[PDB]
Amino acid sequence: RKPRTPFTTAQLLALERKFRQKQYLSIAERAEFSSSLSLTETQVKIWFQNRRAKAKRL
DNA sequence: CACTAATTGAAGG
DNA sequence: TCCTTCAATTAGTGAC
Repeated sequence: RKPRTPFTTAQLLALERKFRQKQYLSIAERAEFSSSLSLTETQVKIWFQNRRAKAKRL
């Protein structure tokens, strides 16, 4: 498997507000956004995926 | 347990 | 036959 990534409180604030701006990223956006935070595209993809789930639960 | 990152796996492209 | 999405699942950390 793979260890949980400990996102920073700052990465997490960015991810949250990016998600507040739009809950989906296009590929280019994601490529850009992940580089901006120094996280892998997969990390961001999965964080958005998981957050969309949480947001559906609520 | 709550929360959340990661896995898996189907349906759609 | 790579990749997205969602649904469900698995599992790490951490409160109670």
